[PDB]
Amino acid sequence: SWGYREHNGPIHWKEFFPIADGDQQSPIEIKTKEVKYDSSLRPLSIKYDPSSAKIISNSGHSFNVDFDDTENKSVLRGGPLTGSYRLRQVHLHWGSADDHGSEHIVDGVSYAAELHVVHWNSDKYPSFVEAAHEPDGLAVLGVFLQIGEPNSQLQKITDTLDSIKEKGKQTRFTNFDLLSLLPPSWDYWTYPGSLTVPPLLESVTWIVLKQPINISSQQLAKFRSLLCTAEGEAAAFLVSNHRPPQPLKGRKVRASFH
Ligand SMILES: NS(=O)(=O)c1c(F)c(F)c(S(=O)(=O)CCc2ccccc2)c(NCc2ccccc2)c1F
Ligand SMILES: [Zn+2]
Repeated sequence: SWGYREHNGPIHWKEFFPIADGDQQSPIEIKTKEVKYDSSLRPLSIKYDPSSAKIISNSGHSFNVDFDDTENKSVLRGGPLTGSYRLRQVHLHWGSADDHGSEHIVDGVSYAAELHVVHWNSDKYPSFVEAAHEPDGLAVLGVFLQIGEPNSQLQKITDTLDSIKEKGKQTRFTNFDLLSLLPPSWDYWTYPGSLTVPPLLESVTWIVLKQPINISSQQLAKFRSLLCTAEGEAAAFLVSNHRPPQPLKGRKVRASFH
């Protein structure tokens, strides 16, 4: 029963998930003056098939778009990764107001929201759930969202939100154009970290894109009408679902670009 309310939110997660105070926790603050370009990163390769998307659901902590994950039709390769990481899921973090809501923060700048694209190493591991317990098991792309003119590529998502208002609701979601949610430039920072939700496993290679995409205020507010509660339960709203940055504790952040 972890969440982002007073009693169950990020400050208390260490109570049930001791790795919360680990050495490779996410998200982080990126201090660009201390980041080093790395010419050894390969081009990032994103191959995504809209037909791989299957369902969207309200997990109680965000919406999750889940992808068919026994095929290599949608994979992330290149960059800092060895081998092929299979697309598993997309979800979004925001705050209760537009001025902050991202998980990563760049030279003290906090965007309105942050989209995460979760992939796992099917070249080494038998399932997403196994790969989540391995250091090179997961790769997550982060995209920032900044308040600006509305983004038409969010429509397929926002159109489904009334249907998944309560925790545990789901609805069919295919032919999703994920590629078009990414910004035009894919320059990124990368570092070793963790899931930003319980169980907070340290199995993620983060790839955080420098260029934000837009969202309007009116679009972002729709996400905050989702509930963190199930049907028949006193309603509570998911107005904020972002973890604060954790300390780098010795890790260094690399950049794809100079
Ligand atoms: N913030 S994040 O991008 O790190 C991330 C993930 F990488 C991730 F894989 C997930 S998850 O839905 O696949 C659940 C995490 C997990 C992984 C392996 C074993 C157990 C749990 C969520 N979170 C969305 C979510 C949270 C809770 C319940 C259902 C979905 C998630 F938020
Ligand atoms: Zn996330």
